[PDB]
Amino acid sequence: AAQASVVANQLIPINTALTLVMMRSEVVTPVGIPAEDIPRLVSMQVNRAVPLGTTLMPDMVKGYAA
Repeated sequence: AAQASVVANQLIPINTALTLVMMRSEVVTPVGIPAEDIPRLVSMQVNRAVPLGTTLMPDMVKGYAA
């Protein structure tokens, strides 16, 4: 039910390091990376362009292991 995931708050370009303005949290389905992990994701890079409103999934972040 209400487990929130990290959702792109703006288009995140390929190979760009994540900053806090890029990530909001929302209850979406399917469930992506948990909102609690946003501190962890800061400065990690995405391996693909992530369009606005996309749920960030573990396989989109280089080096992410939960």
